[PDB]
Amino acid sequence: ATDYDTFVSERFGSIIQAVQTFTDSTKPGYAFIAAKPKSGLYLTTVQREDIKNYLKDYNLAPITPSIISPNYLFIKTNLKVTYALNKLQESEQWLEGQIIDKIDRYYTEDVEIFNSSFAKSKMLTYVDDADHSVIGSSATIQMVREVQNFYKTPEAGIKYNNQIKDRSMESNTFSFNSGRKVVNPDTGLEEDVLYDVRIVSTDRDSKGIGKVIIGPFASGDVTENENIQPYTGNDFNKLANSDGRDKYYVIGEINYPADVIYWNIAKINLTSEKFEVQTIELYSDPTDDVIFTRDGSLIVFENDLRPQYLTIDLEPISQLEHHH
Amino acid sequence: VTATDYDTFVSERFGSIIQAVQTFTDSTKPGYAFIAAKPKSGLYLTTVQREDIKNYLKDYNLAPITPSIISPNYLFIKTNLKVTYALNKLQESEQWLEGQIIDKIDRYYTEDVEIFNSSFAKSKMLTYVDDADHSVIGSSATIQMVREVQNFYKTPEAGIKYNNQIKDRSMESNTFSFNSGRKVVNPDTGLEEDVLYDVRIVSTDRDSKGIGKVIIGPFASGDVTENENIQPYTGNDFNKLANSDGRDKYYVIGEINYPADVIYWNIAKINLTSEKFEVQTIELYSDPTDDVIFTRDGSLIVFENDLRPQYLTIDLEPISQLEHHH
Amino acid sequence: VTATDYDTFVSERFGSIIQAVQTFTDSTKPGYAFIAAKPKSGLYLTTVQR
Repeated sequence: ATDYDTFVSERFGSIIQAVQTFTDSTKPGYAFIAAKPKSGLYLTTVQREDIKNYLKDYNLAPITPSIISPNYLFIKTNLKVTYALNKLQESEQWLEGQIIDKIDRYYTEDVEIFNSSFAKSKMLTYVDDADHSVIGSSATIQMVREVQNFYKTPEAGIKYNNQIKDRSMESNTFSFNSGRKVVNPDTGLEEDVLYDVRIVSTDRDSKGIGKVIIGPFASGDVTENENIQPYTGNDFNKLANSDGRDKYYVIGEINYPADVIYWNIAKINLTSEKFEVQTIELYSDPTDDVIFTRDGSLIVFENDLRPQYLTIDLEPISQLEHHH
Repeated sequence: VTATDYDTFVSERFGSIIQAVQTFTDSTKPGYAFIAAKPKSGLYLTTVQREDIKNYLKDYNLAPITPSIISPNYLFIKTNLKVTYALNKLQESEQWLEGQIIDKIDRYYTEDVEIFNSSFAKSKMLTYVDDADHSVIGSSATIQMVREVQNFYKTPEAGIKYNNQIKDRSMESNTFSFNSGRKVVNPDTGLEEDVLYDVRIVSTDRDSKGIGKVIIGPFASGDVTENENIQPYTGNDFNKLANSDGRDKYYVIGEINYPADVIYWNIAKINLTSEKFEVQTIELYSDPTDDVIFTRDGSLIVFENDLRPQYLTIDLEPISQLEHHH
Repeated sequence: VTATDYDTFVSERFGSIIQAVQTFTDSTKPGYAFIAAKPKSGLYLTTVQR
């Protein structure tokens, strides 16, 4: 870690706020250094080529350390703060600002650091701490791993470094392109029907394993031969429809206890071409309210840039027959 | 007159073995001036029944209204704490550690919460819990409000309230034994008196006006006599308990007004005599919608772990160290 | 307020032809503050009625 990270952390301390090295058991030979810009999220490919070009500075001929951006774990927070009407001078809009700062001040200080961790109980005491009028808060978290490629998990897998619950793992939705014509003079003569779809996990087996299955289809546009046939279990979360779509299929699988997640859309004869996205986001409920980082993973609150991962509900109180 | 004037009156003539006073008057009970009194040490003033609450009676000035020196209507917090710490950061035992967090959970209560018209917040106390070591990483909790009920048979004339809002089905008591008149045998033993099963009081989802039933069960088909009035509660709509004895027929005996925050029941509404029940006092648990619990009139949120240990479970969890290498 | 405060009030502004004062309030007769007054000499204060 610090053996080489620190140096770098000297010649570049004006940008990078977090640097640590690690190996991949598997990508033998390769040493990577994750670095987080103090100034946001991803170092720029120019900022990256400069930093790599101090590798020559310190003479090493062997292929030498790949710099790269950190594997972020995000907390989708659903915050609720109840406050006293009397004791609150400015706008609700102000108050939010006042606390959404506190959250960040906790993250920067105690969390946004390698192998340091997020404790929901701590940041809530930060929230409480934001005004002299913030009587008490509560909070509900999710974990977000932002997936680089939707089509197949890495060679190795995707892991949260944390225990999730059953059926918990679920990506967002991405358009699948069937291939049929719609024949609609509204928008010409042909739209190419494309219905949303997601990738969810099902319940632990006898032995700790689930199945990573993929959202609703219309019989025809997925070819089934004995082997590859519709999944049947109802041990997962189906999604809102308006269409006659209820045929989910099975790729990869979740090892709940070892938290590893592998899937590969290929397991059903569907080329990347068929989906109009390239990136997705995987969510899942933690088991605990204390969540952890490990090799090159970093937990981070970047809220003016990932605002979708915080929501604040306030509850103004006076006196009082009622706060819900 | 004036409750405030009275509160003082006692924060003087007794201001010795008394910590706090709430002089409130109940709108259901005219001409009666009620005086809540915290013992400053324990829970009940003359649990010996007056020894004390009679001495204060013996303080008279003016008015046609009469004092009724009572002990405070206590709100309890059944906390299921789940603190987690770092194996290495810890030098003394889990045993010494518990005795360290509850030292804080107490510090919070007795400074901010254990007061009249004062309140409790889970988030705020879990800050105090977290603040007991160099680690101690974080903490979880799962709380319920508890109201201790003397005479399980029936609530007061005017119902019992929490001074807080609870959730649908949230309200449920601990279990108690109901002596069915009947008799059975096993294991070579004999009649074994009268068959007993564990029975209890639960609330149902609120109807379209904010109002569910307060029901009691299960039973046998059974040990309760059904009338035009007395009939098994009609439908699923709440929390049933383990029929390790197979039973299930519950009966309506009151209702919760969720908005008004009032709960009334009377076991006499079916026809069971208190004789058919082992108990006298029971516990009434509900879980709030409140991220803040409010005390109020004669109500008081207190934390007495020593004398009320049952209302706190701490499950610790040790954690492996991270990086020790550099 | 306070009957005691009132008793004085009169053991001053009148403390001349008055011997004693009892300011009590009757629980049957609200909003009325009653002032007993011994004439210090006879029986009735203004038996002449006021």
